[PDB]
This record gives sequence, C-alpha cells and structure tokens, in this order.
Amino acid sequence: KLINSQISLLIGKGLDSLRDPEVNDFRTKMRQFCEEAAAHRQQLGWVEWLQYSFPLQLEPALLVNVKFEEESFTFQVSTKDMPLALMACALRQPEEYALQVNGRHEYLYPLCHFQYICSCLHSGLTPHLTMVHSSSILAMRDEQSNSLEQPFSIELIEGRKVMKLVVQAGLFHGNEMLCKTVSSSEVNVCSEPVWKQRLEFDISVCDLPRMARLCFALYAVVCPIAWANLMLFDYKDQLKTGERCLYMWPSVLLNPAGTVRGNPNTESAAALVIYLPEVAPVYFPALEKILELYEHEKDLVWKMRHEVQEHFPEALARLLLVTKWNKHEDVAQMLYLLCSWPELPVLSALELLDFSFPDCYVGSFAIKSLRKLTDDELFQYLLQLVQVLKYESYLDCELTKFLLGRALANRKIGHFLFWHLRSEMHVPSVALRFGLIMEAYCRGSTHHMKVLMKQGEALSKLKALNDFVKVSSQKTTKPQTKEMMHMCMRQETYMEALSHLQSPLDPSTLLEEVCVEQCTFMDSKMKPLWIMYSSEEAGSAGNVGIIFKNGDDLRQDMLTLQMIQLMDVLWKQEGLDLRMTPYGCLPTGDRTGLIEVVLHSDTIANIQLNAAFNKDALLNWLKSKNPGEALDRAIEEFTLSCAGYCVATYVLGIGDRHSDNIMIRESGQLFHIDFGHFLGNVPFILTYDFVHVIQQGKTNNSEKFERFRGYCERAYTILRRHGLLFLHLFALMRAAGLPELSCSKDIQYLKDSLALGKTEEEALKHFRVKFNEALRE
Ligand SMILES: Cc1nc2c(-c3nnc[nH]3)cc(-c3ccnc(N)c3F)cc2n1-c1ccnc2c(F)ccc(F)c12
Repeated sequence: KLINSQISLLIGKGLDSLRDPEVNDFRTKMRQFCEEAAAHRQQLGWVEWLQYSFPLQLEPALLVNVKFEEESFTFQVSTKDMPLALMACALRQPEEYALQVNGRHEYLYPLCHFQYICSCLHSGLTPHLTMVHSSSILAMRDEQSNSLEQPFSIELIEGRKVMKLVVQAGLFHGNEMLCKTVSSSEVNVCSEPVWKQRLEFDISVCDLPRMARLCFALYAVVCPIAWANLMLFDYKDQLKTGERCLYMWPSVLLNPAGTVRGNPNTESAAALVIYLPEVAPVYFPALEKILELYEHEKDLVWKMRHEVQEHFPEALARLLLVTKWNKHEDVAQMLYLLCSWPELPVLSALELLDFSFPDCYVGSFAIKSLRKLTDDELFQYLLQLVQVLKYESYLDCELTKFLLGRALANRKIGHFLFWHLRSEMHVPSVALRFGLIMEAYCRGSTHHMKVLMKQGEALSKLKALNDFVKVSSQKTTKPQTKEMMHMCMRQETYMEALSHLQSPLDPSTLLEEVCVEQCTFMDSKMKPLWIMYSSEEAGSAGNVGIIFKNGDDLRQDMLTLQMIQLMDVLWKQEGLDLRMTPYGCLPTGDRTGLIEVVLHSDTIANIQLNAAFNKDALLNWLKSKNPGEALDRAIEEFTLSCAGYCVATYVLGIGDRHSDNIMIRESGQLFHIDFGHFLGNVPFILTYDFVHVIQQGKTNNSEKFERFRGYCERAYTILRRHGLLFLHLFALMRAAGLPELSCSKDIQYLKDSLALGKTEEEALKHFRVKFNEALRE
C-alpha cells in the first residue's frame, strides 16, 4: 500500500474508477511482465548489474589518482591501457573490481574511450577513481530488489452542446481514408441536437482492416467545433456493435491522427452519440486464416509484390503505401509477404513506426527490426519513440512492451523514459496511457521509484522557490529578493529536498550539497533560477549547476539539442570532432524543466561589453584565459565549434541569433543557447568578429579561413548523407504537437537546408552560394 501511494505521488495521478477491462488488462499483464524483468535482474552477475545500473558512457600519457573504499595513490598510465591494468597497479586480483568515478554514478576498452577520461584529458583535470570490490557491488544489487458483405453503416443518434449543425464522418487507415466521407443534414445551431440518421459508407464490412477507425467532425455552418475518433474494433479484435457516446475534443476538419479515446472532461465535452449496427459476434480474423489468403506507378508496385520483397527488401514502406487496404484480400496477400520479409535496417524501421503505417502487424515488424538497436542508439532515438506512443490505438502494444523491457534492462533508459512520460501527465490526451506505463515501470524497480521520488521532491521545492521569487521580485530589488531566495533555500525542508539527488538531466551526475551562496536568478520575466552544487567526493567534477525554468517551453530546445548531439555523433563517427557542447535539457512538467549549466563560459555580449576595438574583445578574452602556448588550442576549439554550429544552426534553421544567446567557453569552444524557434519558424550566419578569431586576429589570413570554410563544407555533406535519418526522426516528432513542427512545410524546411534532392557536388556548390552570401557581414 505504501508502494501504491508512492507510485501515485511520483507519476502524479491516483490509482480503477474507469472499470475499463482494457485498462485493467493493461495493468495486470504489464505488471506480471515488469516483475518478471525485475526478477531476472536480481539474478545477474555483478558486471551484468553494473551494465544495468551504470551503463558505460563511452564515445564512438596520463596521470590518474585511485583510492579504495582514504589514502589515494597517484599513477601515470597509458591513454591506451585497459581499466584492468590500472586496477592491477592499484593493487600492487584485478578481475574482482571496477573503477568508480568519484562522486558520480559512473564506473569504468582503453581509457581513451571513457567519456569521463576525455572529459578529463581535454580539460587537464586529473581523473579520480575508486576501486570498488565486487562484494560491495553485489550489496547494491541486493538492496535494490523487491464473411459479411453489406455496406458499413453507423448511425448518428444525437448530440449535446453548442447557423446550421453538420457532422462529417470518415473512415481511415492511417491518414488514408478507406472510402468516401459522409456528411449529415444541416440541423439548426441550438441544442442538444437530434439526427437519428443512418450514415452508410462505401465499404463492405468484410473489408475494414484491423486498424480501421471511424472519425467524426462536428462543425457549424451558414466554423469547427469538435472532433472525435474510435476504432471499429475493440482491443480484443471484436467489431464493436452498439451505442457509444463520444466525448469530443475541440477543433483546430477531420482528424484521423488524434486519439481514439474520448475527451475525459465529461462536464464540458460536446458528446456525439451514435449507433454501431450489429451484424449477426464477429472478431477480426486470426493471423492463420489471413495467411491462407501516379496511379499507373502504384499498380506496377503492387504488381511484382514479390520482386520487391526478393530484390528490394527495404522498399517495404512504399509497397505498403500502394496496398489497397480497404480490400481484405489485397491485405491478406501483402500481410502474407510481410511474414516472410527479411528484417530491415534501423533507418527503415524508423520510417515504419510512423502513423501512415497504421497496421499493427507492420508495427510489430518495425519493432522486431528495432530489437537490434544498441542501447546508445535507443537513447538517441528515445524521444521519438515516446512521441510515437501517441499514435497507438490500444494500451497494450509491442511498442510499449519494448520500451518497458529496455527501460527495465538499462537504468538510464528507464530514467529518461520516466521523465518523458512524467513531463506530459498534464496533457489530457495522453495522461492515462503515460500514467499506466510509469506504473508498470515502477513495479519493475521499486528501488528506482524511490530515487525518482527524490528527484520529484527537489523539482517540487524548485517550483515553490521560483514562485516565491516571482512574487518577491515584484516588490523588491533584485538583490533583496536574492538574499530572500537564500533564506528560503536555507530552511529545513529546502536543504533536505534540494540536496543529495541524481540529476534529472543526467542520472550519472550527482547533486549533493546545494551551494546556497552561489544560487541566483535571471531578473527578467519568468525568473529562471540558477542552482549550483558541490560534492567533496567528486572534487571538481562535483561542481555542477542546473537552471530551472517555470514559464518557458522547453520541448523545442530539447529536440534541437538532441539533434545537435546527433550531428556531433555523426561527425565524430566519421573522424571529425567539431568540439560541440550539446548540454542537457529536459522538460519535467507543464512548462517546467531543467537545463544543464556549462560552467566556465559566458556570452559574447558579456565578453564584448569589455580592448581598443570590439572585434578585439573576443580574441582578448581568449588570450586572457589561455596563456601563451595555450591560445593556439582555444583558436582551434573556437574554429571547429564555430563551423559546427554554423552548419547546425543553418540546417535546423535557427535564426534569432545574437550576442546574448551565443556563448563561448574558456577552452575556446563556442556554443549556442536558447533555441525556442528553428525551421525558420534563415540564411547562413557568420559574423566578422568570429571570422576575426578564426584568422588569429590578422586582418586576413586566408590559409586559416579557407580550411575553416572546409570544415563547414565537410560537416554539411557528412550530415547530408544522413538526411533521411534526420527526416525520419522529425517525421515522428510531428506527433509532439510542437507548434513550429506543425505541418508538412516544416519538414520541407529540413529537406531544403539539407539539399536532399540534389547531388553531392551540386549541393555543395549551392552550399557554397549561401556561405559567401553570409560572409559579406
Ligand atoms: C534566461 C536564460 N535562459 C538560458 C538558457 C536557455 N536555454 N534554453 C532556453 N533558455 C540556457 C543557459 C545556459 C545553458 C547552459 N550553460 C550555460 N552557461 C547557460 F548560460 C542560460 C540561460 N539563461 C540565463 C542567462 C543568464 N542568467 C540566468 C540565470 F541567472 C538563471 C537562469 C537562467 F536561465 C539564466
């Protein structure tokens, strides 16, 4: 029971009142499932458990200091040496140990591969680790255990809330209609309106595909009012026969992609009531039955269905787009080949997950092609897979079981699945499904729940704190609310709630002691908070800041930074390190989330605000933080990151860049904050005091500049190869309801910036056109 109450606070809704056997089915089925995984988990070998709880954070001569669970010993080792070898030094049997990063949830392949080690090499800090014996790891593991060929007709009985009242009714597969829409008669505005009018569609009932959905639009004429959709099949495959009442969603005219569950605010939802003509008790045929069984271009793809399977396995997608889905034989045949289809590359499955592949068998097929996804790939695509959950038609689906499975097998997966689900629980459409999934996951780690509660309580006191700061600053100076802010933070409950947590931005980072002294807040607008931490165990890698925002929408920034991080991975996985900074960014709730602070950096504007001439400002700041020899690295740091963000900002169409939202690190790395727009919703950007830095300050030094210009072009064509990768993810993201990612024209921005129609060298001469266009500043 306490566990039940804990799950209810964490996920934000109470745990029944719907007595819906679909919902009851989901919960007990998935709970058995999730408890199975948590059982398996407790029986893993101790290196298998590290892999679960602390997945290694790789990327695609050396001083290092080691202790055991207070005396440390410093060594030198080879950047090429294996953690084993390090341990063996430390011992003077190594296989009985792992290396923990001090004060992080990280354990340690040549050390040149470990994120924490390069985050130390590139930054001169000296790695500090701890030998943790395998007995002691087992302790954690243990501590964390618990036949009918008439036309389909419905009937539109009547309605309930408020010229002339039309209803439009369409039948769709995906966002394709299996026939013609039917409208109603123009009954008069006011009501509670009556229709009692049979609507009959040009489809045989034996020809509704398993995933068919009836879609209504209620509007007003001499203006739209409400929309609503449902499956003609229940979640047990039973064609549904009867009277259903349809609590409608408000509008924008049909909306086949929107949810198949009704508007839950039954107090003000227009209801549309309707009759489903019974027809005999008909369940959609089993799989085994089914297996027994320009337009000229479509016809010659249906055509050699077989040659496509034989010789073009990955063209699956566009054979599924030519398939006549209203014809049940056209579907048995296609669906018959698909049970023999060779598995597909991840890229191709990322296209199949989309909504214009509604059929649940293809969805299964797509999932099956996704079990080979590495955990690092899953993590990169994870946001899209979450948003695709909104397209599903039932609660129990391969997609949900696949995530839960992966979530429960990698704790960093589970961590982020949780926050993605939790962050939308305020959205009517999805609250039930996301709530239900967070619940099954919680019965998979009763331990991780308690860690997440901990994060939630901090996120909760940050909300209160910001609210007091918004109120307090209305009446008071910036410095007077600041010291009030600290007094509130100093209270009892705030110190306890805000301290000793895993960072929701990155669970491997630990937020221990909140440094009240160094907290502050932006005194403009939504009063975003600056919260700083320290940890004596982690040393300097314990000094970490997080920015809290309450008021702003962070979904867009998060997507943009995932994309830049994807870019940097693509680039690093072709040899090219543009030295990017994809900092953490995570919506946690309604207009609420977190930003990872990048320490030791500032804004162009703050740097320009002051040298004799403004162009000297950046270079002199760089000269100041990188003495003598060291400037030279900064200039290359600066130059690569410049090119990388020039390419990134251009592709993603991020305008509105100015000297307050472009930042620079003391290493010389330049990076962008505050995204919020993108897709133009832009020209190549470039600014002579950047040019100035790239040229070592010398008036014009075309031997530096041109190679900088070669960086940009290399990045641009690297990314241009993976343009489909970018197109497919964004396609899935249209499910997010992001306002700048609304329609088709948004995705057609990306198509252009990525010259995706043209050749590799014709796009690069066109890229060359923009780059000089932009240079004249
Ligand atoms: C207003 C604002 N937005 C941001 C963003 C950002 N991102 N999306 C959307 N807005 C990112 C970073 C940021 C992020 C990472 N590293 C560093 N250094 C940053 F400045 C800082 C941001 N700021 C801030 C600038 C100055 N002072 C701030 C403060 F006192 C408290 C909180 C603030 F947010 C501050």
